[PDB]
Amino acid sequence: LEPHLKVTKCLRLFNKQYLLCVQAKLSRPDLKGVTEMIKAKAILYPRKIIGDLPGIDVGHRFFSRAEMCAVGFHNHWLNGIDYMSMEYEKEYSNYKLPLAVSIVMSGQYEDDLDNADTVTYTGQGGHNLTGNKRQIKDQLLERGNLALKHCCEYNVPVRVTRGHNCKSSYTKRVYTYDGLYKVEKFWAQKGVSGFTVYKYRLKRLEGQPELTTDEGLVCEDISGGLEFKGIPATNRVDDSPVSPTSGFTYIKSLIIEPNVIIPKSSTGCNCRGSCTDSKKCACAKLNGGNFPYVDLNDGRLIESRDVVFECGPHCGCGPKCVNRTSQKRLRFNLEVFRSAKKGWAVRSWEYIPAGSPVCEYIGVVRRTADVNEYIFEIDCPEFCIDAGSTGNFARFINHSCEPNLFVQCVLSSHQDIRLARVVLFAADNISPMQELTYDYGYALDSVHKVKQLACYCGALNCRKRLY
DNA sequence: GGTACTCAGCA
DNA sequence: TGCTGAGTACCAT
Ligand SMILES: Nc1ncnc2c1ncn2[C@@H]1O[C@H](CSCC[C@H](N)C(=O)O)[C@@H](O)[C@H]1O
Ligand SMILES: [Zn+2]
Ligand SMILES: [Zn+2]
Ligand SMILES: [Zn+2]
Ligand SMILES: [Zn+2]
Repeated sequence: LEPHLKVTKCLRLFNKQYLLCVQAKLSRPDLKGVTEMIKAKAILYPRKIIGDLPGIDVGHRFFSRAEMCAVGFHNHWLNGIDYMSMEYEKEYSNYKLPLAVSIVMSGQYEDDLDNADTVTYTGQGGHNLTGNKRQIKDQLLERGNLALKHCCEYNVPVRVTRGHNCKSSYTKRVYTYDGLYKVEKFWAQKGVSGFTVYKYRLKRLEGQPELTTDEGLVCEDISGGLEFKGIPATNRVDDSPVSPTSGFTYIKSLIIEPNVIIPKSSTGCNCRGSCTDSKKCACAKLNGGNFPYVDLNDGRLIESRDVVFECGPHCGCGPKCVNRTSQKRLRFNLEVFRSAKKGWAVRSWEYIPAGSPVCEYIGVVRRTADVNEYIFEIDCPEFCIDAGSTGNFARFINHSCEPNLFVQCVLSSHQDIRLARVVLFAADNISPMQELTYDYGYALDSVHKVKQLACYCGALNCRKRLY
Protein backbone atom coordinates (compact mmCIF):
# COMPACT_ATOMS: atom_id res chain seq x y z
CA LEU A 1 0.00 0.00 0.00
CA GLU A 2 2.51 2.56 -1.22
CA PRO A 3 2.38 5.98 0.58
CA HIS A 4 2.12 8.28 -2.50
CA LEU A 5 -0.81 6.15 -3.64
CA LYS A 6 -2.66 6.22 -0.31
CA VAL A 7 -2.11 9.98 -0.50
CA THR A 8 -3.45 10.12 -4.07
CA LYS A 9 -6.59 8.19 -3.11
CA CYS A 10 -7.20 10.32 -0.02
CA LEU A 11 -6.99 13.47 -2.14
CA ARG A 12 -9.30 11.98 -4.79
CA LEU A 13 -11.93 11.26 -2.17
CA PHE A 14 -11.64 14.72 -0.77
CA ASN A 15 -12.15 16.05 -4.28
CA LYS A 16 -15.25 13.90 -4.76
CA GLN A 17 -16.80 15.27 -1.62
CA TYR A 18 -15.69 18.79 -2.41
CA LEU A 19 -17.46 18.72 -5.78
CA LEU A 20 -20.56 17.20 -4.27
CA CYS A 21 -20.68 20.07 -1.83
CA VAL A 22 -20.24 22.67 -4.56
CA GLN A 23 -23.06 21.02 -6.52
CA ALA A 24 -25.29 20.92 -3.45
CA LYS A 25 -24.80 24.67 -3.30
CA LEU A 26 -23.43 24.66 0.25
CA SER A 27 -21.10 27.38 1.57
CA ARG A 28 -17.36 26.70 1.84
CA PRO A 29 -17.46 23.25 0.12
CA ASP A 30 -13.76 22.83 0.84
CA LEU A 31 -14.42 23.02 4.54
CA LYS A 32 -17.65 21.11 4.16
CA GLY A 33 -15.63 18.59 2.20
CA VAL A 34 -13.07 17.97 4.93
CA THR A 35 -15.92 17.77 7.48
CA GLU A 36 -17.19 14.95 5.33
CA MET A 37 -13.71 13.49 5.30
CA ILE A 38 -13.83 13.43 9.13
CA LYS A 39 -17.29 11.85 9.19
CA ALA A 40 -16.03 8.86 7.30
CA LYS A 41 -12.73 8.31 9.14
CA ALA A 42 -10.97 8.98 5.84
CA ILE A 43 -8.18 11.31 6.90
CA LEU A 44 -4.87 9.72 5.93
CA TYR A 45 -2.92 10.71 9.02
CA PRO A 46 -5.33 11.36 11.90
CA ARG A 47 -2.77 11.60 14.65
CA LYS A 48 0.00 14.21 14.44
CA ILE A 49 3.52 13.55 13.14
CA ILE A 50 6.92 15.16 13.64
CA GLY A 51 8.81 15.34 10.36
CA ASP A 52 7.91 14.25 6.84
CA LEU A 53 4.74 12.48 5.80
CA PRO A 54 5.02 9.37 3.56
CA GLY A 55 3.71 10.15 0.08
CA ILE A 56 4.11 13.87 0.65
CA ASP A 57 7.47 14.91 -0.65
CA VAL A 58 9.39 18.13 -0.43
CA GLY A 59 7.84 20.13 -3.25
CA HIS A 60 4.30 18.74 -2.88
CA ARG A 61 1.57 21.02 -4.16
CA PHE A 62 -1.61 21.43 -2.18
CA PHE A 63 -4.38 23.37 -3.92
CA SER A 64 -6.13 24.52 -0.76
CA ARG A 65 -5.76 24.47 3.03
CA ALA A 66 -8.61 22.00 2.88
CA GLU A 67 -6.46 19.45 1.06
CA MET A 68 -3.79 19.71 3.77
CA CYS A 69 -6.47 19.00 6.36
CA ALA A 70 -7.98 16.20 4.29
CA VAL A 71 -4.65 14.35 4.30
CA GLY A 72 -3.75 15.37 7.87
CA PHE A 73 -0.74 17.32 6.80
CA HIS A 74 -2.02 20.41 8.56
CA ASN A 75 -5.16 19.89 10.61
CA HIS A 76 -6.24 23.51 10.89
CA TRP A 77 -8.01 25.05 7.92
CA LEU A 78 -7.12 28.52 9.23
CA ASN A 79 -4.21 28.35 11.64
CA GLY A 80 -0.66 29.11 10.57
CA ILE A 81 0.74 26.89 13.30
CA ASP A 82 -0.33 23.28 13.77
CA TYR A 83 1.01 21.73 16.95
CA MET A 84 0.67 18.84 19.37
CA SER A 85 -1.71 19.49 22.26
CA MET A 86 -1.01 18.40 25.78
CA GLU A 87 -2.77 15.22 24.75
CA TYR A 88 0.58 14.15 23.44
CA GLU A 89 2.49 14.54 26.65
CA LYS A 90 2.56 10.96 27.84
CA GLU A 91 3.26 9.86 24.28
CA TYR A 92 6.25 12.22 24.14
CA SER A 93 7.50 12.55 27.65
CA ASN A 94 10.96 13.43 26.58
CA TYR A 95 9.83 16.69 25.09
CA LYS A 96 7.74 19.43 26.61
CA LEU A 97 4.39 20.17 25.05
CA PRO A 98 2.94 21.87 23.07
CA LEU A 99 5.14 21.21 20.03
CA ALA A 100 4.85 22.77 16.57
CA VAL A 101 4.88 20.36 13.61
CA SER A 102 3.67 22.35 10.61
CA ILE A 103 3.56 26.06 9.84
CA VAL A 104 2.15 27.97 6.87
CA MET A 105 3.60 31.22 5.56
CA SER A 106 0.89 32.84 3.50
CA GLY A 107 2.09 36.44 3.68
CA GLN A 108 -0.80 37.39 5.94
CA TYR A 109 1.38 38.55 8.85
CA GLU A 110 3.22 41.82 8.30
CA ASP A 111 6.22 40.91 10.31
CA ASP A 112 7.02 37.88 8.22
CA LEU A 113 10.20 37.81 6.21
CA ASP A 114 10.68 35.12 3.60
CA ASN A 115 14.23 34.69 2.39
CA ALA A 116 13.63 31.18 1.23
CA ASP A 117 16.48 29.26 2.75
CA THR A 118 15.86 31.15 5.99
CA VAL A 119 12.64 32.63 7.30
CA THR A 120 11.69 35.04 10.07
CA TYR A 121 8.20 33.87 10.98
CA THR A 122 5.82 35.71 13.23
CA GLY A 123 3.85 33.76 15.76
CA GLN A 124 0.05 33.95 16.03
CA GLY A 125 -2.13 36.34 18.02
CA GLY A 126 -3.34 39.92 17.95
CA HIS A 127 -4.01 39.51 14.25
CA ASN A 128 -7.00 40.90 12.37
CA LEU A 129 -8.60 38.35 10.11
CA THR A 130 -10.62 41.08 8.47
CA GLY A 131 -9.95 44.68 7.56
CA ASN A 132 -6.32 45.63 6.97
CA LYS A 133 -5.24 42.17 8.19
CA ARG A 134 -2.76 43.59 10.71
CA GLN A 135 -1.66 43.34 14.37
CA ILE A 136 -4.19 44.94 16.71
CA LYS A 137 -2.90 43.76 20.10
CA ASP A 138 0.13 42.28 21.82
CA GLN A 139 1.29 38.71 21.23
CA LEU A 140 2.13 36.44 24.16
CA LEU A 141 4.04 33.19 24.38
CA GLU A 142 0.85 31.21 24.68
CA ARG A 143 0.09 28.82 21.83
CA GLY A 144 1.87 28.35 18.54
CA ASN A 145 4.49 30.65 19.87
CA LEU A 146 4.96 28.42 22.84
CA ALA A 147 5.09 25.31 20.68
CA LEU A 148 7.51 26.94 18.25
CA LYS A 149 9.64 27.90 21.26
CA HIS A 150 9.66 24.27 22.44
CA CYS A 151 10.62 23.28 18.88
CA CYS A 152 13.65 25.53 19.13
CA GLU A 153 14.62 24.18 22.53
CA TYR A 154 14.31 20.43 21.85
CA ASN A 155 15.63 20.49 18.27
CA VAL A 156 12.36 19.46 16.64
CA PRO A 157 11.97 20.50 12.98
CA VAL A 158 8.88 22.04 11.44
CA ARG A 159 7.32 21.46 8.05
CA VAL A 160 7.01 24.72 6.10
CA THR A 161 4.29 25.41 3.53
CA ARG A 162 4.17 28.47 1.31
CA GLY A 163 1.07 30.04 -0.22
CA HIS A 164 1.63 31.17 -3.82
CA ASN A 165 -0.58 33.17 -6.19
CA CYS A 166 -1.39 31.94 -9.68
CA LYS A 167 -2.18 33.12 -13.19
CA SER A 168 -4.07 29.91 -13.96
CA SER A 169 -7.68 31.00 -14.32
CA TYR A 170 -9.05 28.11 -12.39
CA THR A 171 -6.52 28.11 -9.60
CA LYS A 172 -6.00 31.25 -7.74
CA ARG A 173 -3.85 30.05 -4.87
CA VAL A 174 -1.56 27.04 -4.47
CA TYR A 175 0.30 25.74 -1.39
CA THR A 176 3.70 24.13 -1.72
CA TYR A 177 5.54 22.00 0.83
CA ASP A 178 9.16 23.08 0.93
CA GLY A 179 10.59 20.84 3.57
CA LEU A 180 11.61 20.68 7.20
CA TYR A 181 12.98 23.81 8.80
CA LYS A 182 14.50 24.28 12.19
CA VAL A 183 13.72 27.03 14.62
CA GLU A 184 17.15 28.57 14.93
CA LYS A 185 16.05 31.09 17.46
CA PHE A 186 13.18 33.26 18.74
CA TRP A 187 12.52 36.59 20.44
CA ALA A 188 9.89 39.18 21.34
CA GLN A 189 9.99 42.66 19.83
CA LYS A 190 7.63 45.37 18.64
CA GLY A 191 6.30 44.77 15.13
CA VAL A 192 5.58 47.03 12.15
CA SER A 193 2.36 48.09 13.91
CA GLY A 194 3.84 48.89 17.33
CA PHE A 195 2.32 45.86 19.02
CA THR A 196 4.49 43.16 20.56
CA VAL A 197 5.07 40.28 18.17
CA TYR A 198 7.04 37.09 18.64
CA LYS A 199 9.48 36.23 15.88
CA TYR A 200 10.93 32.86 15.04
CA ARG A 201 13.88 32.46 12.83
CA LEU A 202 13.88 29.17 10.99
CA LYS A 203 16.71 27.88 8.81
CA ARG A 204 16.05 25.24 6.16
CA LEU A 205 17.54 21.83 6.87
CA GLU A 206 19.69 19.91 4.49
CA GLY A 207 19.30 16.43 3.02
CA GLN A 208 16.25 17.55 1.07
CA PRO A 209 15.62 18.72 -2.55
CA GLU A 210 16.79 22.21 -3.41
CA LEU A 211 14.29 25.05 -3.42
CA THR A 212 14.15 26.15 -7.03
CA THR A 213 12.62 29.45 -8.05
CA ASP A 214 9.12 29.35 -9.26
CA GLU A 215 13.42 25.83 -26.19
CA GLY A 216 14.08 23.17 -28.77
CA LEU A 217 10.88 23.94 -30.64
CA VAL A 218 10.05 21.83 -33.66
CA CYS A 219 6.55 23.05 -34.46
CA GLU A 220 4.52 26.09 -33.38
CA ASP A 221 1.17 24.30 -33.10
CA ILE A 222 0.64 20.55 -33.58
CA SER A 223 -2.95 21.58 -34.11
CA GLY A 224 -3.38 23.14 -37.54
CA GLY A 225 -4.77 26.17 -35.78
CA LEU A 226 -7.79 23.93 -35.19
CA GLU A 227 -7.58 23.97 -31.40
CA PHE A 228 -8.73 26.95 -29.32
CA LYS A 229 -5.36 26.90 -27.60
CA GLY A 230 -2.36 25.96 -29.71
CA ILE A 231 -0.30 22.93 -28.76
CA PRO A 232 3.48 23.51 -29.14
CA ALA A 233 5.81 20.61 -29.73
CA THR A 234 9.45 20.63 -28.64
CA ASN A 235 12.29 18.14 -28.81
CA ARG A 236 15.35 18.73 -26.72
CA VAL A 237 16.32 15.06 -26.63
CA ASP A 238 17.80 15.50 -30.13
CA ASP A 239 18.49 18.23 -32.65
CA SER A 240 16.93 15.68 -34.98
CA PRO A 241 14.13 18.11 -35.85
CA VAL A 242 11.35 15.81 -37.08
CA SER A 243 7.81 16.95 -36.20
CA PRO A 244 5.17 14.90 -34.36
CA THR A 245 2.80 15.90 -37.16
CA SER A 246 4.72 14.20 -39.90
CA GLY A 247 2.64 11.79 -41.96
CA PHE A 248 -0.30 12.68 -39.72
CA THR A 249 -3.24 15.07 -40.10
CA TYR A 250 -4.87 16.83 -37.14
CA ILE A 251 -8.64 16.60 -36.84
CA LYS A 252 -11.05 18.23 -34.39
CA SER A 253 -13.93 15.78 -34.96
CA LEU A 254 -14.46 12.04 -35.42
CA ILE A 255 -14.19 10.32 -38.83
CA ILE A 256 -16.31 7.25 -39.63
CA GLU A 257 -15.44 4.54 -42.16
CA PRO A 258 -18.29 3.19 -44.37
CA ASN A 259 -18.06 -0.23 -42.68
CA VAL A 260 -19.10 1.48 -39.44
CA ILE A 261 -22.67 2.08 -38.32
CA ILE A 262 -24.19 5.45 -37.48
CA PRO A 263 -26.58 4.96 -34.53
CA LYS A 264 -29.96 6.69 -34.39
CA SER A 265 -29.71 10.20 -32.94
CA SER A 266 -30.75 10.65 -29.31
CA THR A 267 -34.01 12.30 -28.68
CA GLY A 268 -32.57 14.85 -26.26
CA CYS A 269 -34.15 17.22 -23.74
CA ASN A 270 -36.37 20.26 -24.20
CA CYS A 271 -35.09 22.88 -21.75
CA ARG A 272 -33.78 26.17 -23.09
CA GLY A 273 -30.52 27.99 -22.71
CA SER A 274 -29.05 25.72 -20.08
CA CYS A 275 -30.01 22.56 -18.21
CA THR A 276 -30.38 23.51 -14.60
CA ASP A 277 -33.61 22.06 -13.18
CA SER A 278 -33.13 18.35 -13.24
CA LYS A 279 -36.80 17.86 -12.84
CA LYS A 280 -37.34 19.19 -16.30
CA CYS A 281 -34.36 17.69 -18.04
CA ALA A 282 -34.43 14.28 -19.65
CA CYS A 283 -30.65 14.31 -19.98
CA ALA A 284 -30.60 14.47 -16.08
CA LYS A 285 -33.03 11.60 -15.77
CA LEU A 286 -30.70 9.72 -18.07
CA ASN A 287 -27.91 10.36 -15.59
CA GLY A 288 -29.79 9.00 -12.57
CA GLY A 289 -31.73 12.18 -11.89
CA ASN A 290 -28.73 14.41 -11.24
CA PHE A 291 -26.25 16.06 -13.58
CA PRO A 292 -22.84 14.39 -13.80
CA TYR A 293 -20.92 17.67 -14.17
CA VAL A 294 -20.86 20.65 -11.79
CA ASP A 295 -20.74 24.26 -12.99
CA LEU A 296 -17.26 25.12 -11.68
CA ASN A 297 -14.12 26.03 -13.58
CA ASP A 298 -15.89 25.54 -16.90
CA GLY A 299 -17.46 22.22 -15.94
CA ARG A 300 -15.96 19.49 -13.79
CA LEU A 301 -16.95 15.83 -13.80
CA ILE A 302 -17.96 14.99 -10.25
CA GLU A 303 -16.82 11.39 -10.43
CA SER A 304 -16.36 8.50 -12.83
CA ARG A 305 -19.52 6.74 -13.98
CA ASP A 306 -20.02 3.85 -16.40
CA VAL A 307 -21.21 6.22 -19.09
CA VAL A 308 -22.15 9.90 -18.92
CA PHE A 309 -25.20 11.13 -20.83
CA GLU A 310 -24.47 14.56 -22.20
CA CYS A 311 -26.76 16.93 -23.99
CA GLY A 312 -26.78 16.20 -27.71
CA PRO A 313 -27.53 17.82 -31.08
CA HIS A 314 -31.26 17.91 -30.48
CA CYS A 315 -31.35 19.22 -26.97
CA GLY A 316 -32.94 22.65 -26.73
CA CYS A 317 -30.01 23.92 -24.69
CA GLY A 318 -27.03 25.85 -26.03
CA PRO A 319 -23.30 24.96 -26.11
CA LYS A 320 -22.55 26.44 -22.67
CA CYS A 321 -24.93 23.97 -21.00
CA VAL A 322 -23.04 22.28 -18.16
CA ASN A 323 -24.13 18.90 -19.49
CA ARG A 324 -22.03 19.58 -22.59
CA THR A 325 -18.75 19.81 -20.72
CA SER A 326 -16.53 17.53 -22.81
CA GLN A 327 -17.95 19.21 -25.92
CA LYS A 328 -16.32 22.58 -25.18
CA ARG A 329 -12.95 23.77 -26.50
CA LEU A 330 -9.45 23.24 -25.11
CA ARG A 331 -9.17 24.93 -21.73
CA PHE A 332 -5.49 24.31 -21.17
CA ASN A 333 -2.21 25.44 -22.70
CA LEU A 334 -0.59 22.11 -23.47
CA GLU A 335 2.73 20.95 -24.90
CA VAL A 336 3.93 17.91 -26.83
CA PHE A 337 7.50 17.32 -25.64
CA ARG A 338 9.95 14.61 -26.69
CA SER A 339 10.52 12.09 -23.92
CA ALA A 340 13.69 10.08 -23.54
CA LYS A 341 12.12 6.66 -24.25
CA LYS A 342 8.40 7.11 -24.33
CA GLY A 343 8.52 8.89 -27.64
CA TRP A 344 6.49 11.98 -27.67
CA ALA A 345 4.31 12.57 -24.71
CA VAL A 346 2.29 15.59 -23.58
CA ARG A 347 2.26 17.87 -20.51
CA SER A 348 0.48 20.98 -19.24
CA TRP A 349 1.85 24.45 -18.76
CA GLU A 350 -0.92 25.44 -16.38
CA TYR A 351 -3.03 24.02 -13.58
CA ILE A 352 -5.67 21.38 -14.29
CA PRO A 353 -8.21 20.98 -11.49
CA ALA A 354 -9.24 17.36 -10.92
CA GLY A 355 -12.34 16.39 -12.89
CA SER A 356 -11.65 18.81 -15.72
CA PRO A 357 -11.90 17.20 -19.14
CA VAL A 358 -8.52 17.13 -20.83
CA CYS A 359 -9.67 15.80 -24.21
CA GLU A 360 -11.62 13.29 -26.28
CA TYR A 361 -9.67 10.51 -27.99
CA ILE A 362 -10.28 11.38 -31.63
CA GLY A 363 -9.33 9.40 -34.73
CA VAL A 364 -11.10 7.20 -37.24
CA VAL A 365 -13.81 4.93 -35.89
CA ARG A 366 -12.99 1.58 -37.51
CA ARG A 367 -14.42 -1.87 -36.94
CA THR A 368 -12.23 -3.99 -34.67
CA ALA A 369 -12.42 -6.81 -37.22
CA ASP A 370 -10.87 -4.57 -39.84
CA VAL A 371 -7.71 -4.51 -37.69
CA ASN A 372 -0.57 -0.47 -34.96
CA GLU A 373 0.28 1.63 -31.88
CA TYR A 374 -2.45 4.17 -31.99
CA ILE A 375 -5.75 2.33 -31.46
CA PHE A 376 -8.28 2.80 -28.68
CA GLU A 377 -10.84 0.00 -28.36
CA ILE A 378 -14.28 1.10 -27.23
CA ASP A 379 -15.68 -0.86 -24.30
CA CYS A 380 -18.13 0.62 -21.85
CA PRO A 381 -15.03 -4.52 -28.35
CA GLU A 382 -16.96 -4.22 -31.55
CA PHE A 383 -15.59 -0.85 -32.51
CA CYS A 384 -12.38 1.13 -32.10
CA ILE A 385 -10.68 4.43 -32.88
CA ASP A 386 -7.62 4.44 -35.12
CA ALA A 387 -5.57 7.56 -34.47
CA GLY A 388 -2.78 6.15 -36.62
CA SER A 389 -2.76 8.68 -39.41
CA THR A 390 -5.40 11.11 -38.43
CA GLY A 391 -6.70 12.19 -35.03
CA ASN A 392 -6.12 14.90 -32.44
CA PHE A 393 -3.49 15.31 -29.73
CA ALA A 394 -4.95 12.55 -27.56
CA ARG A 395 -2.76 10.06 -29.44
CA PHE A 396 0.35 11.59 -27.87
CA ILE A 397 -0.59 10.79 -24.28
CA ASN A 398 1.47 8.02 -22.70
CA HIS A 399 0.71 5.20 -20.31
CA SER A 400 1.50 5.32 -16.69
CA CYS A 401 0.82 2.84 -13.92
CA GLU A 402 0.30 5.91 -11.78
CA PRO A 403 -1.85 8.12 -14.03
CA ASN A 404 -3.29 11.55 -13.51
CA LEU A 405 -5.96 10.96 -16.11
CA PHE A 406 -8.82 8.49 -16.48
CA VAL A 407 -11.13 7.26 -19.22
CA GLN A 408 -14.79 8.24 -19.15
CA CYS A 409 -17.20 7.15 -21.85
CA VAL A 410 -19.63 9.85 -22.90
CA LEU A 411 -22.83 9.45 -24.90
CA SER A 412 -24.29 12.57 -26.54
CA SER A 413 -25.24 12.20 -30.23
CA HIS A 414 -26.59 8.67 -29.85
CA GLN A 415 -27.58 6.25 -27.08
CA ASP A 416 -25.60 3.32 -28.47
CA ILE A 417 -22.84 2.38 -26.02
CA ARG A 418 -20.67 0.52 -28.56
CA LEU A 419 -19.94 3.82 -30.29
CA ALA A 420 -19.53 5.80 -27.08
CA ARG A 421 -17.16 8.72 -26.93
CA VAL A 422 -13.81 8.14 -25.29
CA VAL A 423 -12.99 11.18 -23.19
CA LEU A 424 -10.02 11.60 -20.84
CA PHE A 425 -10.53 13.62 -17.66
CA ALA A 426 -8.08 14.64 -14.93
CA ALA A 427 -8.24 12.22 -12.00
CA ASP A 428 -5.98 14.42 -9.88
CA ASN A 429 -5.07 18.07 -9.59
CA ILE A 430 -2.31 18.52 -12.12
CA SER A 431 0.52 21.05 -11.93
CA PRO A 432 2.31 22.80 -14.77
CA MET A 433 5.01 21.16 -16.81
CA GLN A 434 4.14 17.76 -15.50
CA GLU A 435 3.24 14.87 -17.70
CA LEU A 436 -0.36 13.93 -18.44
CA THR A 437 -0.90 10.16 -18.68
CA TYR A 438 -3.56 7.46 -18.33
CA ASP A 439 -3.68 3.73 -17.83
CA TYR A 440 -4.04 1.72 -20.99
CA GLY A 441 -5.47 -1.22 -19.06
CA TYR A 442 -3.85 -3.86 -21.16
CA ALA A 443 -4.26 -7.26 -19.75
CA LEU A 444 -1.00 -9.20 -19.66
CA ASP A 445 0.17 -11.71 -22.23
CA SER A 446 -2.46 -10.34 -24.59
CA VAL A 447 -0.55 -9.61 -27.77
CA HIS A 448 1.25 -12.22 -29.73
CA LYS A 449 5.60 -17.23 -27.73
CA VAL A 450 3.75 -14.24 -26.38
CA LYS A 451 5.33 -10.82 -26.69
CA GLN A 452 5.72 -7.94 -24.32
CA LEU A 453 6.51 -4.30 -24.02
CA ALA A 454 8.65 -2.74 -21.37
CA CYS A 455 7.12 0.25 -19.39
CA TYR A 456 8.81 3.59 -18.61
CA CYS A 457 6.18 5.01 -16.29
CA GLY A 458 8.80 6.07 -13.68
CA ALA A 459 6.12 5.03 -11.22
CA LEU A 460 7.29 3.32 -8.09
CA ASN A 461 4.48 0.94 -8.85
CA CYS A 462 5.32 0.19 -12.47
CA ARG A 463 4.44 -3.24 -13.46
CA LYS A 464 7.35 -3.05 -15.78
CA ARG A 465 5.14 -4.46 -18.52
CA LEU A 466 2.78 -2.59 -20.70
CA TYR A 467 1.74 -5.97 -22.03
C1' DG B 1 -19.24 20.67 28.27
C1' DG B 2 -18.47 25.33 26.54
C1' DT B 3 -15.81 28.80 23.83
C1' DA B 4 -12.07 31.65 22.47
C1' DC B 5 -8.83 31.47 18.66
C1' DT B 6 -7.50 31.47 13.96
C1' DC B 7 -1.64 33.15 8.06
C1' DA B 8 -9.08 31.46 4.01
C1' DG B 9 -11.82 32.13 0.85
C1' DC B 10 -15.44 34.04 -0.91
C1' DA B 11 -17.88 36.77 -4.53
C1' DT C 1 -11.66 47.32 0.52
C1' DG C 2 -17.40 42.56 4.08
C1' DC C 3 -17.59 38.30 7.22
C1' DT C 4 -18.51 33.27 8.10
C1' DG C 5 -16.04 29.37 9.15
C1' DA C 6 -15.29 24.58 11.89
C1' DG C 7 -12.39 22.03 14.75
C1' DT C 8 -9.45 21.92 17.82
C1' DA C 9 -7.16 22.87 22.58
C1' DC C 10 -7.76 23.89 26.74
C1' DC C 11 -10.57 24.57 30.91
C1' DA C 12 -15.34 24.27 33.83
C1' DT C 13 -17.82 30.65 35.26
N1 LIG D 1 4.21 3.68 -20.43
C1 LIG D 1 4.81 3.52 -21.62
N2 LIG D 1 6.01 2.98 -21.69
C2 LIG D 1 6.66 2.82 -22.83
N3 LIG D 1 6.17 3.19 -23.99
C3 LIG D 1 4.97 3.75 -24.06
C4 LIG D 1 4.20 3.96 -22.86
N4 LIG D 1 3.07 4.54 -23.23
C5 LIG D 1 3.13 4.67 -24.56
N5 LIG D 1 4.26 4.22 -25.05
C6 LIG D 1 4.68 4.14 -26.44
O1 LIG D 1 3.96 5.04 -27.27
C7 LIG D 1 2.72 4.50 -27.69
C8 LIG D 1 1.63 5.41 -27.16
S1 LIG D 1 0.99 6.58 -28.29
C9 LIG D 1 1.98 7.95 -27.85
C10 LIG D 1 3.46 7.66 -27.71
C11 LIG D 1 4.13 7.75 -29.06
N6 LIG D 1 5.38 7.05 -29.04
C12 LIG D 1 4.39 9.15 -29.42
O2 LIG D 1 4.85 9.94 -28.59
O3 LIG D 1 4.10 9.48 -30.56
C13 LIG D 1 2.66 3.14 -27.03
O4 LIG D 1 2.11 2.13 -27.85
C14 LIG D 1 4.07 2.79 -26.67
O5 LIG D 1 4.74 2.12 -27.71
ZN1 LIG E 1 -31.67 19.86 -20.71
ZN1 LIG F 1 -28.03 20.59 -22.14
ZN1 LIG G 1 -30.21 17.61 -23.09
ZN1 LIG H 1 4.45 1.10 -15.83
